[PDB]
Amino acid sequence: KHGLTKDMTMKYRMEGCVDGHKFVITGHGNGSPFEGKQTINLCVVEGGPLPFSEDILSAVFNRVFTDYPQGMVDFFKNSCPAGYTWQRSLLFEDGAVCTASADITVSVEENCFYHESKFHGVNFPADGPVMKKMTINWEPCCEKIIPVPRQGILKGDVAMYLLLKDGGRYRCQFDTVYKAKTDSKKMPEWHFIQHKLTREDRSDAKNQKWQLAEHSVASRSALA
Amino acid sequence: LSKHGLTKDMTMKYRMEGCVDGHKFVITGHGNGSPFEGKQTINLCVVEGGPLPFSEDILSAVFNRVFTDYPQGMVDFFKNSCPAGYTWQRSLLFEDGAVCTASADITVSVEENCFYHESKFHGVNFPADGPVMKKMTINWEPCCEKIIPVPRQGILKGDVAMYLLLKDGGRYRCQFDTVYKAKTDSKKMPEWHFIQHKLTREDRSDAKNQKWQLAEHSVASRSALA
Amino acid sequence: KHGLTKDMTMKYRMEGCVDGHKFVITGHGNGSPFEGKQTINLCVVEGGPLPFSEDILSAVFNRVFTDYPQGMVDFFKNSCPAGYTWQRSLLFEDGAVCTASADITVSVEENCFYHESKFHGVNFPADGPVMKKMTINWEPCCEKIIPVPRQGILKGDVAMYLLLKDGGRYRCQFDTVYKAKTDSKKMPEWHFIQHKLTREDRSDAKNQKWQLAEHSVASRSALA
Amino acid sequence: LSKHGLTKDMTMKYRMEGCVDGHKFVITGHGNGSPFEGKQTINLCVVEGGPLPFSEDILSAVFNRVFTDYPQGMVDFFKNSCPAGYTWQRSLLFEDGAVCTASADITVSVEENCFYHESKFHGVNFPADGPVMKKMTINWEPCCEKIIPVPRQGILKGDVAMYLLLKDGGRYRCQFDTVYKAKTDSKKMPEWHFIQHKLTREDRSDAKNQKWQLAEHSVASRSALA
Repeated sequence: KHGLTKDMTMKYRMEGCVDGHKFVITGHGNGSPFEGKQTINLCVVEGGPLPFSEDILSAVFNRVFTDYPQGMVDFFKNSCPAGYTWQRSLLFEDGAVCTASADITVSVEENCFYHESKFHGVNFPADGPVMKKMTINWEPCCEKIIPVPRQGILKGDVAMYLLLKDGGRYRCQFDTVYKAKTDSKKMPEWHFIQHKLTREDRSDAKNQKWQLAEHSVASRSALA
Repeated sequence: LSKHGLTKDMTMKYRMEGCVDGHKFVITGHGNGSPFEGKQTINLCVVEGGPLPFSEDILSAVFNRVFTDYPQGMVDFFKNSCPAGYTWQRSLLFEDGAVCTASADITVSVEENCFYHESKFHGVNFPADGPVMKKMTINWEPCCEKIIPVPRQGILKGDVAMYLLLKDGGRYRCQFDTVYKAKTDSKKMPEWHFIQHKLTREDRSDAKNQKWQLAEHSVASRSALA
Repeated sequence: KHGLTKDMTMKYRMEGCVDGHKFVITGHGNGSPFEGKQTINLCVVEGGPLPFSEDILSAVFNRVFTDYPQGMVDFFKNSCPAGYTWQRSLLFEDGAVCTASADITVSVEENCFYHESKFHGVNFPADGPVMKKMTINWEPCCEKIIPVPRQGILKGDVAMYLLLKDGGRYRCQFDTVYKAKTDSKKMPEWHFIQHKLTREDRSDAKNQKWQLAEHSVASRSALA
Repeated sequence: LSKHGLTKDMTMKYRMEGCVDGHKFVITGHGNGSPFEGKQTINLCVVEGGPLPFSEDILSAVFNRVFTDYPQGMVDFFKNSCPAGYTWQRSLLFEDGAVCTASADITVSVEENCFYHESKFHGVNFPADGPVMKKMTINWEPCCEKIIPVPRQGILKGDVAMYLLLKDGGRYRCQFDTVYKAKTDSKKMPEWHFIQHKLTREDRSDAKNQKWQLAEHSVASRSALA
């Protein structure tokens, strides 16, 4: 129901700019919304190769792909098929700052998600891990999701870590606001979503490209 | 297995010396709990400087990760450090610019089956019109703290964005960053993990003293994703 | 010299997005680079009226307009006529985050500045002063300017305040990186720039528009 | 005009109690300066807990805005509070996540022509490999602090992004946020303004004690733009 089926496809377009370097990424995906599982295949269409680590972009590419237990309000599935939008700041530990946003829609006819995104990054230091391309993946995490009932929005809060080639970690604070396109009659209570997001490089002579895989699962506090 | 010097049911004694915006105070107390269950109850009294002009909830998380239920198969850094115990240091950055520093030293007296917990707390710049100075805070919301090993140094770091829930139904955010150190060298270090916590306060003050009870339940876990 | 004259003109284009609301601003200006004085006339061409305070945008519209004392290296005038670029994060006290960047060029032939800018803002609270349009002006300030000699860039650091209708103030941290297009042989030592920037609303039935005026003056520490 | 209880040339005495990552210490000292010139020299000795395992520069700005040259025509909040004096509270957020809180109480003994300065300092989470624990800091760079009145409450707030300059020619940032309170009610409040500061340290330690001299020159100003 909700324009959703067990197995679905996705189409992506991101327009971005990081320290003045413009780029465009397009892509396609498949996954299973009720399992909170997705696979995403991206290609740098303009501005490639990227002079910064592509890992900074990965979490911009849809909380409809979350496994919500029975009994928990699913704000994101409830927003479908019209969809939902989000806005996020990324505050990195070395003073780099990004802003990101996206618009998610379901084409029922087509059993497809259309995802349009924007990304703006400033002040990545020249010899930092993003510009030296020393990143490998984000570490799995636990995001806290908070309702703001008076406004019909959710906020998310997670302290993320990007794992580095030498074994270190590079921290980034994510702060997100999530809004349905049509204000739903039901709001969840606060909860967690755990996430694991991985990148596999698929780049060839012609184009820079890669595959992301995500698994996300919502839960309540484990303490009675 | 006995080597930690711990038992199923134990007691604790507390002393805290603090200062929040120039107001000096001393808190003492006693507790009981079950360290392998990650459960404790703590009874505190303001023995100098009472009544406090700021919300006592800013203090609550100062009062012992030996009281965490660690699943088998995870390395328990804290109980591994017993009975000598461990120390920690924490920054608290509140959303309205207030800042606190806190530190503590935990030791086990095996003969008394009792923890000795000594702490220090300094806070600055709580706005006169905010929830701490207006005593509008009711409880910390239950949370999920990330714990990260620093194998180079044999310490752990913890990171958690905490929220105090307010009388009016609002929420007030505070970022905790903590460094956890054993008093002697862990042969073993954990992988990164989570600790979920739930910490509650019930006021027990009367005409003689400002007093309150805390209760904590804390449980460690790994990522739920394969 | 440097493609500069005492009296010059400017042309502006900004493409922006703040909490998903797209907009385009164009404009024209006149001022005097050596006096650090400029007047800027802006019009919201797409996306108007703006649903957020326009004051958040004002400091995106050129450090060529700084009065540098004799004896102090002028990184910005030295970059002319090719120009300079900059990237900035704006961290507001209520969790709102913006990223901004711009590209400045001098048309010598035309005695004109071409200024192209981008602005992305997320997470302005609905009942905050930006969305309630409770702002009047930025308070004059003192920015610290620091050289990074190994890289040929400058960083700037200023804690800004937006004055509110009720008499309050709303703080925003500015962190900027400034880069010449052609790496200059000379770098300044650290210094201050003081700035005063004002807005006058010029809006009519057809379009939202306003005028900015800036005066900026560089100095060294006043302590021997 | 005499009402402040100050004179052209005055002395000071200091005591600081502190703790940085569990290392306790006490510093005492003496000073001389000229409060209307905004100039002072301060001589400090580590009397308990020495030698310090962290850079003493993290402490320097703990040691009195009565020592500011205010131009005529500006309201001098600090000298207006004399001779009773004033108090302050400050957060120090360093760029590598270390956090300090500091507070002090300044009083004038008019009979001794001497300031009594009592302070407290708590710091946490300096990385073992950073410049503070490696003693790589040489001096704070001269700065420009914004001072803002809060007329509702009769306090001032100050805001300054400070940088410690390192042996290697690098720089290490620290955000200072301070609240300044007079001990009794200012009939008068300043408009917002700037204070430019220059604070220097020269080590004077020997085989017996860790000791150093600070010197400060601080001058208030208004915006330079019409």
